[PDB]
Amino acid sequence: RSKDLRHAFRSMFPSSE
Repeated sequence: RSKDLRHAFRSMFPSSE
């Protein structure tokens, strides 16, 4: 899904921290 693409940004949250 294309909505899952937005979930990829969530993986950057813990990586951005």
